[PDB]
Amino acid sequence: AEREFDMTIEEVTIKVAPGLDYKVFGFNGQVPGPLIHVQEGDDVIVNVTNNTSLPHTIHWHGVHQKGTWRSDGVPGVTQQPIEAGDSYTYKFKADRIGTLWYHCHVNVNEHVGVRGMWGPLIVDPKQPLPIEKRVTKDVIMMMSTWESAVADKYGEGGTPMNVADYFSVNAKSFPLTQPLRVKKGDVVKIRFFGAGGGIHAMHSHGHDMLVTHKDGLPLDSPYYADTVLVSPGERYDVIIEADNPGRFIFHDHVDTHVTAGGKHPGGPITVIEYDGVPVDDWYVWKDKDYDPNFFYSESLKQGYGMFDHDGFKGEF
Amino acid sequence: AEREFDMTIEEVTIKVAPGLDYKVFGFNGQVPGPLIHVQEGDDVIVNVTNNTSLPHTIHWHGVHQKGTWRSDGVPGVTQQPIEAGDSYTYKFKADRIGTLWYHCHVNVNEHVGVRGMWGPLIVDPKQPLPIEKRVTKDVIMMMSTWESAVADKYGEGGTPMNVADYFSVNAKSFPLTQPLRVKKGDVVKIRFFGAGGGIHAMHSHGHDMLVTHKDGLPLDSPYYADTVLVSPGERYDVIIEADNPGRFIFHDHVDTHVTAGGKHPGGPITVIEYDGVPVDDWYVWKDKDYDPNFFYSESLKQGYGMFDHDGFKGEFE
Amino acid sequence: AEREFDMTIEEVTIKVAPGLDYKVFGFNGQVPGPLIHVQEGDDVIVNVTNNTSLPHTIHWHGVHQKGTWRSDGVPGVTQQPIEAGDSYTYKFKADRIGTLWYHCHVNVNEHVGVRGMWGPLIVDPKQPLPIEKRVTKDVIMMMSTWESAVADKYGEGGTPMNVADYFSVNAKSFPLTQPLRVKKGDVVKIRFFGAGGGIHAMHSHGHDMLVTHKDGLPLDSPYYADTVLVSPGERYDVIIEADNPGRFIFHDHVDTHVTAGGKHPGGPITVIEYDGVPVDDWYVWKDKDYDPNFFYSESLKQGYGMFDHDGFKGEF
Ligand SMILES: [Cl-]
Ligand SMILES: [Cu+2]
Ligand SMILES: [Cu+2]
Ligand SMILES: [Cu+2]
Ligand SMILES: [Cu+2]
Ligand SMILES: [Cu+2]
Ligand SMILES: [Cu+2]
Repeated sequence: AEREFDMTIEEVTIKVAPGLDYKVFGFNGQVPGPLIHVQEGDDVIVNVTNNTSLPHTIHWHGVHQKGTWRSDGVPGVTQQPIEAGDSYTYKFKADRIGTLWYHCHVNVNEHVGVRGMWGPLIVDPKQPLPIEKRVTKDVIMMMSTWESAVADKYGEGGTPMNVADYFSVNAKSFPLTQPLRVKKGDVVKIRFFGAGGGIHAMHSHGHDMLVTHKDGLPLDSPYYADTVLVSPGERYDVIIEADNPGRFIFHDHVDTHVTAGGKHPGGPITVIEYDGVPVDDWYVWKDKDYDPNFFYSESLKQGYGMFDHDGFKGEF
Repeated sequence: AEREFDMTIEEVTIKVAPGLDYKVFGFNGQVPGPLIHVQEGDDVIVNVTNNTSLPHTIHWHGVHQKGTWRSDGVPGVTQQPIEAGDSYTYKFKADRIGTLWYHCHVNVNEHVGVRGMWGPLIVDPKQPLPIEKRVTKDVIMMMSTWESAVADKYGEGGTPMNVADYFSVNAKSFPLTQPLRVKKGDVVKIRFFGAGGGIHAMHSHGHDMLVTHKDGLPLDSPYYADTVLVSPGERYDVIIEADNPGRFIFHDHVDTHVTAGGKHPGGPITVIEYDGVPVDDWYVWKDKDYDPNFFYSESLKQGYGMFDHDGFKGEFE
Repeated sequence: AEREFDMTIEEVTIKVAPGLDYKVFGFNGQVPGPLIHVQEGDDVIVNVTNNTSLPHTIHWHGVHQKGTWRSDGVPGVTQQPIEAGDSYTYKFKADRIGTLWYHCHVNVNEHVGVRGMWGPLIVDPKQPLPIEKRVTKDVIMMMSTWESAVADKYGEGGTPMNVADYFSVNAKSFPLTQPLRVKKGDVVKIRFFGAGGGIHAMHSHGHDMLVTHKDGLPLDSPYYADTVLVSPGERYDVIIEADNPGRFIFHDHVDTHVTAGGKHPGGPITVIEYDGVPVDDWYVWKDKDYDPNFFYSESLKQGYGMFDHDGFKGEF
C-alpha cells in the first residue's frame, strides 16, 4: 500500500534529566521522532519541511533505496541539503524488513549525537518468525548520550573534545524513564537501537534475552544473552518470556553510564514490573506517573503509518 | 544440595600496579572476590556481613531469581541497602547454568567501576558440552579499569569526568599479573568477564579460541576467534587447544589499555607459557614468583564451595 | 612454496587529513604497510631492516607460529627488539588461513596506535568458501585513529590522557579517502581491520553486508548486518552484492568519528560509486583524483607476494 506522511523539523527543548533541559531539532517537535510503522513492500512518501534555522536531511537507515538512491538523504552525495524553511519529498519502497530507523545526515556528529534527530522505522515482514507471532508487547528502546556543556548551544557538540555526561533511553535519564510493565505470560519483543554516539551494554535482571535479529534481519542461529552490547547504528531484537514475577531492573551495564552529570543513579535504566507484585514503601517508583507508550508499545498496536507521542514533545 | 556460605565486605588496600595501591571494598577482603562454585539446581544461601563504612548489596548477575526476586540485590527495587555493620541473607536456586558473577549494586559506577566489588559464580551444568568434558584447565579472567586520581578516596570516581589510566586482569596490571602455565595436550577453558566499566579486546597469540558460551549459555553455533571483545556485564567462555608449544602473550588489544599511568608496558597481559619450552635469560618473567591460582585454576579443581585466595587479598588499615 | 620478502622500517611523514601531517614508522615507508599475500601452507621468510631511530618488532597477528614461536615478534617474550639500524629474519608457515595482519609489538600503544606500524597479511585457503568463488572485487579497509598533539614527536602518544581527534580508513580521513568504484553485478569482499585503538561501526548505505568471516575464519552461521562493529585486533570479512546502482556512502557510524580536529565532515568515509550513475554538479567527489588501489583491490589481483603502493608512501 501507499503510505504518505508529512514530517516537520522543529527547534524545541526537551527535559532529558532533572536539571537538564536540552535544545534539540525534533522531528515533529519530539524526541524520539515519530514512529513510522509499515508493511514489507509498502510504498512510502515522506514530505519534510524544515522549520529550523539550519540545513538537514533524513536518511532512512536500513532502507536499500532500490532504484531510489536519490532518496537516501545524504548531503553532497544523494541530494543538496534541505535548507532552513524549505521542503523535500522522500519516496522509497519498504522492501527491507525489520527494525530500521531514520536520522538526519547533516552535521551528524552534532545533529544525531546530541540534537535528537532520530526515530524508529519498523517494517513488518510478510513472514514473521514463529516466536514473533507469540509476541504480546513490542518495545522500542533508543539509546543515546548527551553533553550538558552544549545543551543550550546549537552548532556545538559531538566532538572528541566534548564530554558525554548524561545517558538515556528514549531521551530520558532515570528516574525520568518509565517502567516496562508486564504480566506473567507476556512475550516481550524488545528492539534496541544505538541512536547516539555511545556503546550500551543492556542487561535484563531476572530473565535471559533470546537475540533473534541483528539490524532488523533474523539470525539463522539466535542465541541467549543476559547482556547485549549495542553500538552506534546497530539494532538488536530480543525476546523475553515474562515468566518470573517480580521487580527486575533493566539497564545499561556500562558503569559510567548509570550516572547523570557525575551523580548516581541516572542513565538508561528501567524496571520490568510485573502486575500483581506487592509494592514496598521504599520502592523508588511506587508513585510513578505512568506513560504506557514510553516504549511506543501502544502505537505499535494501532496500524500502519506515522505516530506522534505527546510524552516525547518538546517546548518551543 | 543446600550450600550455605558466609561472606563479609571489608575495607582493604590492594596493589594493582607498581606504584598504584588502591582502596577497595573487597568481598572477604579480596579482589576478585571469592570463587563460588556450585552445581545446577543447588539451593544457595549467602549470609553477608558489611564490615565497611558504606552501604552495599550483592546482585547475582545471571541468576534468574525464579520466585526469589527479593534476593536480586538491587537497592530501592528488591531491597533496602545493607547498611554499615549490618547483615543480610540471600537465598536462591542455581537453576541458571554457566559462568555467572556477583557484584555490589549500590553506587555501581564507583563500587563496581573502581572498588573491586565483584567475583565469579560458576554453576556447573548437569549436562556439560562434550568439549567441556575434555577440559584439563579452567581459567577465570575478570577485566576491569582503575582511576588513579581516586585511589585513596572512597566516595569518588566512576564518572565520565574521571580518567581510567590503569587496566587489569584479576585486579593486577602487568608485570604483577601471572603467567598461564600449560603443557602440550592441555585443553584450556577460559572464562572472560567484563567486570569493570571498560571494553577489552582479548587476543591470544599462537592459538585460536573456540567461543562456546555467551553469558554462560552454550552457543548453538560456536565460532573461532583470535580476538574476543568483552564489554561490561558480559561473559564469554572459550576453549584453547594447547597444541603449540612456545611462550605466547595473551592480552587486551585495545592500544591504550596496555599502559599503566601513561607508561608502557602495563595492563591486562599474561603469557601462555608451555612447560617444555626452555627459558631464555632475557625472558621478562624468568624466575617469576609464581601463583598457580591467579586465574582460580586450582580452586576450580577443589569441588563445590566458596574459595578465598590469598593472592587476591588486600591489606587492612 | 617458500616465499622470501625484504621489508624496511622507515621514518616518514604522511598526510592523514587536510590540516594533519603525521610522523610515522612506515613499513617500506608507507602506511598501510605493504600487502603480503600468500597461500595456505607457504613457508614465509621476511627479512626486516630497521632504518629508524627506535627499536621495533613485527608480530604476525593470526599466524599460529606452529614450531616457530621465536618468530612471533614479541619483545622480552619471543625475541629481543630489532634495534635501530639492525636487521632480523622472521620465518613461519602460513598454516592459518584468511584475513590476518602484522604490526609492531614494541611500545604498541604508540607504535600501532598512532605511528602506522601495521599492514595486511592475506592467506588464501587451498579450499575457499563457495561464497568467495563469486567474488569479483576484494577490498581492504584498515581503521585507525590519530592524536594531533603528538603528530610531530616520536616517543609520545597512545595513552588515556591523549585525545584521539582524527580518524581514518587506510590512513586517510575524508575527503582524502577514495571512493569504492563498482559496477552492477559485482560481488565485493570487504575485509575490515581494527588496526588502531578505536572501535568503528562500519555502515554501508544501500546494501546489507553478509558477515562471512571472523578474524579470517569462516563462520558456520553467517549473518546479515548493515552495521559491523570492528574493535582493536579484530577482522571481519563481508560480502556485498552490488545490485543497487547509485552513490551510497559507507562510513564509521560512531558519531564523534566523522569529524577531523573538531570539524565535520571527516573520518572513515567512502562512497560506493556505481559505474554509469550520472555525476551531479554538487557531488562532493566530482572530478576526484582517483586511486583504484586505495583499498588494495588491484594489488589483490596480482598473485602471491609483497606489494607496495605509491599512494600510501610517506615523505622523508
Ligand atoms: Cl609443553
Ligand atoms: Cu540535522
Ligand atoms: Cu544508513
Ligand atoms: Cu557497594
Ligand atoms: Cu544482573
Ligand atoms: Cu615499533
Ligand atoms: Cu597477535
